[PDB]
Amino acid sequence: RPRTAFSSEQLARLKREFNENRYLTERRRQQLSSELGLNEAQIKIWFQNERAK
Repeated sequence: RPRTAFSSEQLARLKREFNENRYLTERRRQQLSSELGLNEAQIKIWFQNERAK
C-alpha cells in the first residue's frame, strides 16, 4: 500500500464526500469501497492524507 492512482471519477466522488464530511466511518468507508472499486485501506489513507493537507 504505497500509491494507487485514482481515476478522475473516483477522485471526484472522494472529493465531494470529503467536502461533506472529512471523517470516515467504517460504514461509509465500506460503501465507498463498494461503489468505487477501491479497497477500504486506500480510501482510509486518502481521507487521512486529505486531512493532513
